[PDB]
Amino acid sequence: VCDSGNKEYMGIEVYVEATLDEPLRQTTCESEIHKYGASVSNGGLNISVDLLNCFLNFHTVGVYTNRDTVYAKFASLDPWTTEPMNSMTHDDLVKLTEECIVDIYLKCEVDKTKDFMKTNDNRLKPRDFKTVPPSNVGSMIELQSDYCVNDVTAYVKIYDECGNIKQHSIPTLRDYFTTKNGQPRKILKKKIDNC
Repeated sequence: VCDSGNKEYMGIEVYVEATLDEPLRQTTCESEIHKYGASVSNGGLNISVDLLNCFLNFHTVGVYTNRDTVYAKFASLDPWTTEPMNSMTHDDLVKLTEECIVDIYLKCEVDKTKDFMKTNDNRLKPRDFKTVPPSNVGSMIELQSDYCVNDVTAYVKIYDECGNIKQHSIPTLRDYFTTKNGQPRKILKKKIDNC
């Protein structure tokens, strides 16, 4: 399956962390996946991600809320057993590395008629996060925020699914965006479930 070499098999993880201007209120949770994109509605925020000239599909959408912050993860899963499969031709991979845009849009949908949520979880500690390497490429993330968001952070990693079979894998593409100033490059490590 891995060279082969007719096609490349890539995976993607997009992480979004958004802190609102007040504690989160009680909401329902909806998520959807469509062609080259996905979105999640939870905690007063709709987070949408669409991939432009990346030729990759998401397979799962996870979301976690803690106090004033929504954490989302959009990711691919096993590339050979999951549909739709994330294989691309070599020209598509060239197009990706030259033109891929991870377009992220936050839209506030806070309903102040609902009570604040009571978080049963501990405050998050440096132990709940992992550091990530710095941005690899040229501003892959294009992120639009909204008025209820005090800070937002996004991270994308696009990687070779054959990286543990091949001796020389396609180099991972990564980008990191934040409105935070003076904070480490960190992402929630706690794995988070679907709605």
